[PDB]
Amino acid sequence: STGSATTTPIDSLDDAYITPVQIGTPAQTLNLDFDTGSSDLWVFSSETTASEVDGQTIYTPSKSTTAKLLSGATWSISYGDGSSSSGDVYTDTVSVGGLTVTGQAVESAKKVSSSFTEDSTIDGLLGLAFSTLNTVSPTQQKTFFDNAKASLDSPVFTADLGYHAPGTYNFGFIDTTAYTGSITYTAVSTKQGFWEWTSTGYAVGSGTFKSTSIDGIADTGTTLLYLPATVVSAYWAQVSGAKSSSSVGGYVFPCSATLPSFTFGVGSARIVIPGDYIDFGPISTGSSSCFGGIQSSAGIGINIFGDVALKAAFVVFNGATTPTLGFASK
Ligand SMILES: Cc1nc(N)sc1Cc1ccc(C#N)cc1
Repeated sequence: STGSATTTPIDSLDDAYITPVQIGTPAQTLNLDFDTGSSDLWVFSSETTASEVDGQTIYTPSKSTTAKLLSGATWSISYGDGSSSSGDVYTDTVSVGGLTVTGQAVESAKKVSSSFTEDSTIDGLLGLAFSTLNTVSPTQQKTFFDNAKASLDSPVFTADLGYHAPGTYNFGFIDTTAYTGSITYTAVSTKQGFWEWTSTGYAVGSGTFKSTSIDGIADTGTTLLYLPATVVSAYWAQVSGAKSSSSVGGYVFPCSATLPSFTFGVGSARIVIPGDYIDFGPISTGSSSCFGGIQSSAGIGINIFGDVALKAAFVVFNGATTPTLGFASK
């Protein structure tokens, strides 16, 4: 089997991407944030504290004839931005782009933190990291991909995120028309439960490539590109007037600047992030100071190839017995 679904930026900055997901019988379609950095499929629901729902579409398990409460199971997750959610667990039928899993754990939120409430465009998350990170207790549950994988034509999914544009998540096949050149595959460590890999280095604009190992994670659920302080300093030094602002929480730059590209290495291959992908717009409405899309990972303890990087590539998440990651230009 295969599935294919369009993924859409939630806003004009590409802060996150939503993909429609059918849950239950009859289907309840929710727009979920596919997150290769976590491993829980959780949704706003009829059980979510009413004051914490503000415009999201909710899953109502009592209206799904295939929903079954998973006895005694709860979940609770925290994300790197300080946000969180928690609740109970149903199993139900879940379909993405024509690919159907029965018995998928659907984590129904009883509580969500303010950032989720305040974002009406995201109805929940669909985790695509390794199932070892799933938070359901006392019996950990499998991700949608893990449940689907044996049925897929090939045990893979691909992320083709758009810059200010629609994109695609495919399951079970590689669309060879969706990229240029070849896909370069690189080794993955699952030791932290992530799609963790080692980039071979970077370049800033038209500058010389610096060969250096940068271990980080391919994370569709993180907006920005978080890299070591030395690398990030080298990037922003090429932007006149850019500064690291303690009050804002990272590098900012004059909105009138033209940003250089940023290149990262995948083996001998190179993925070029155009400068405008690094512009996250005014720090507050009407400001002429803009937020940068490349930020230091020093405070977070891991490098993160988030959407800024991934949307410059066609990315293969290869879930073969030994997982690998593939990157192609597009
Ligand atoms: C921080 C984080 N990192 C992940 N890999 S998920 C996640 C939680 C999250 C989900 C949606 C949005 C938006 N808009 C922002 C943060």
